[PDB]
Amino acid sequence: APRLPQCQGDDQEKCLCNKDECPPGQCRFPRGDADPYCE
Repeated sequence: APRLPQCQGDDQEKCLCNKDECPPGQCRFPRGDADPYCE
């Protein structure tokens, strides 16, 4: 499992989407009480 930073919102490099190892761009952030999903 690679050592990845935490995602922000449509990223430059590979990062954790909530707790999911996800490629740059595809980490999506839904509103309210919904957790960040890897697309």
